[PDB]
Amino acid sequence: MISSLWIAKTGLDAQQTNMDVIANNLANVSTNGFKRQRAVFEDLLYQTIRQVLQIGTGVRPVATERLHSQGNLSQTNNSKDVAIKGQGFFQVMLPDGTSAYTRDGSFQVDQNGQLVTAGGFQVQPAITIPANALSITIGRDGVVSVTQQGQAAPVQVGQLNLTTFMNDTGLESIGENLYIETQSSGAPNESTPGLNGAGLLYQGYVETSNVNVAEELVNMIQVQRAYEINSKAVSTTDQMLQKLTQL
Amino acid sequence: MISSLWIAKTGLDAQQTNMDVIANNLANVSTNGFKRQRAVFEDLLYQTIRQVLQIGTGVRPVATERLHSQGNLSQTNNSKDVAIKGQGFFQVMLPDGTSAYTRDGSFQVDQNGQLVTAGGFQVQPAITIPANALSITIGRDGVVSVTQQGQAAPVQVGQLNLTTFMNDTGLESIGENLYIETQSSGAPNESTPGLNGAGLLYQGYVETSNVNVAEELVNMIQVQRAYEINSKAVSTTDQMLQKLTQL
Amino acid sequence: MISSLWIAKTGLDAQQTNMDVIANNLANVSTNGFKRQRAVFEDLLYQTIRQ
Amino acid sequence: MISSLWIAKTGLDAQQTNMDVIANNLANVSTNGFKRQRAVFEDLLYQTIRQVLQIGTGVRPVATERLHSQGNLSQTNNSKDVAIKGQGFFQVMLPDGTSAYTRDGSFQVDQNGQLVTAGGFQVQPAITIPANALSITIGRDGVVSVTQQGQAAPVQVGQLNLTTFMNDTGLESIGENLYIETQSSGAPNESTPGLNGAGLLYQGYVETSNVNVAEELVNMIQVQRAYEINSKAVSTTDQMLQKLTQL
Repeated sequence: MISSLWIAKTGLDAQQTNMDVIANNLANVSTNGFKRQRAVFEDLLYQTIRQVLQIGTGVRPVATERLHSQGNLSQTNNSKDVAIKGQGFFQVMLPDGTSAYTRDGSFQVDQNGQLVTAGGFQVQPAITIPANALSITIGRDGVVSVTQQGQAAPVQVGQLNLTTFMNDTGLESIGENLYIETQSSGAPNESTPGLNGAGLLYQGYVETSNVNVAEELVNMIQVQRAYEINSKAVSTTDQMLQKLTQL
Repeated sequence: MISSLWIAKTGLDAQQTNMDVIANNLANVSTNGFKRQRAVFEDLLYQTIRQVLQIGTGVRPVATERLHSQGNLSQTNNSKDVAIKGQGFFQVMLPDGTSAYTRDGSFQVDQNGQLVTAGGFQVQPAITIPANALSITIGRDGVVSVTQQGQAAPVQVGQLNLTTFMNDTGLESIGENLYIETQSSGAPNESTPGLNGAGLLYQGYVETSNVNVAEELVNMIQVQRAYEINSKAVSTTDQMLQKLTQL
Repeated sequence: MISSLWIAKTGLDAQQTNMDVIANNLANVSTNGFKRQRAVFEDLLYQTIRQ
Repeated sequence: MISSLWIAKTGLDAQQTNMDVIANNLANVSTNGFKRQRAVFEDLLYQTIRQVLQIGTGVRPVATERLHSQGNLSQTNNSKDVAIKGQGFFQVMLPDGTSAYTRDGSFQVDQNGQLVTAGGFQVQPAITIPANALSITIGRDGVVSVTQQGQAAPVQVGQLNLTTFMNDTGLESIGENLYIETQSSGAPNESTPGLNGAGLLYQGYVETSNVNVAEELVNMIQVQRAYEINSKAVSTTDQMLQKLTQL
């Protein structure tokens, strides 16, 4: 009755949410530095009547759980492309003054010669970009050691450190592969790149998504199948309902 | 339901836009002084319900992002062909009075003896072209030091400077490999060629497109494959839809 | 999946860059006092999960 | 049901990981001093119910297992190229102060006249490189017996020993054909080259990868075929699934 009603309901929304999770987890290929999520089906409190006579409740997905793994990467060969071998996150300023974190390989200049990224999102710490800076020879740990015209020297026009945290599951994607520090994110530490969990700067390259598709295509197929099996359970429930409202 | 609907929609248009981007990025070989674009897939705001129970949205391509790299170049050996070693952009007048910028190696004369390009688009600054000017010995920095008939001297009949900017991503192709100054383009500076980021004049030659094809052919293949995988996701979604409208 | 995608990508661009390097290294005969270049294929960081 | 689901899953990821392993094992030709890896498919615990009524689980790849064999080598004839006949590993300093190990044949000088390699990675022990050192006559066991201008003698400007270990499978490639001592790597011993497993210095030459391709091309073909056969197993499983959700 109401038992099969709510049980079919929670199986329906569990399989629906699983379908939406893997559906959003297949379309996010070529998202830069991306870590993919997945739901975990878990029960609820059971209800024992007598020592063992229980009831049993719950098939619930708890939450979508991230997978912080370095995905595929591409050899792009541009000075405005920097990947990070291993871990360590970037630190860039949002234009409202707040910070941001990412794994990005696409940075630009504004009209006023500052270093920004993603079409005008300034870095942390900020770097002014000249026009006579011919070559851009970036050090592995933030040393923006460019060479200007008439200046035959790798002039360090900027120094950058990498921010590390304690639980990157608490970090949340806040729009176009950006992250900010949350409660469960951990404590920030812009340590020197190459130490304390931070990687180094690979100039010329980008990071991308850790999206394994064919495994999650099998997951799509089996979640569709379990959605249809929940539909079969609803069909049997409503067949009993119509045969008993005939009764 | 609507979740899988919009998710399949944005994966569909992301892969479609990627296919169109690489499709337009393969046909533009032999375009002179050309810098090729590419889209970047990026998420949107996620939606946390509880400290970590999120929702997650976005696979969006942000924009097509240019790659300002010197492509292939050809040895053409004509005085109306001038390439630029390195950087520095040309400055030519549009016939409505406005300026234009390019990396061109094909310039002409009008009926009235002025220096134009691309079939009647005047240079900046303008140069009058005589008829007794036998040889055209162009200096490396705009010195149009031609030698006229009866005048055994490299008569400088024109001086040209090269315009530099601050963010060439803001420059937009405004028709037949032309560019004009935009907001994000940077500040113009027609400095002497050979300094402040400007190159020199290579008389006899042209610049061309930075189009790497086989890498982007692999990109075409994988975007076709991901388009088909999004089609498989739509197929599973609609199979659940038809089996549940059977229910 | 993405693994074979990027692996085929970096093998493709490595062999392409090698082809361009030897291609530019064969046309530069009779260049005066010239010293020729060559690329060196090298790995990246490996990723150990367990000893 | 779930049995065929997880069995198809582990066969799918086993064949996928095998495909990625041989795919990364075919692109690493001309990597210097390289030893190639390979996965090993192995079962899990079986589950006997009665003395023999078992269940049986596992097709798992355990890990990628290196093959420490000397590959192909090339006659390069440069004093900055040194191969090692047989075994024995180099010892070079990483710029953070830590050591490194390799089989390299490409070493350089810095701006400040020290001996480095790979574009500025100093050797262990460090050697200062003069400018009047005309010829570089390297001894077979680290004797950098160069001859300086005005000094008609093989002046030993450096001595080098070779580091040996106990299990080179524990050594891990830490970026651009470098290695460092790990737990399973063994104990280091920079013995004299030519003894205790160490080879000698072949000035003029390099070592390279032990990549046999056509055998591993047959491996690529058969892993593709077994991937398709796992796909056939998934197809039969889902055909039973759809014919039984018809039931």
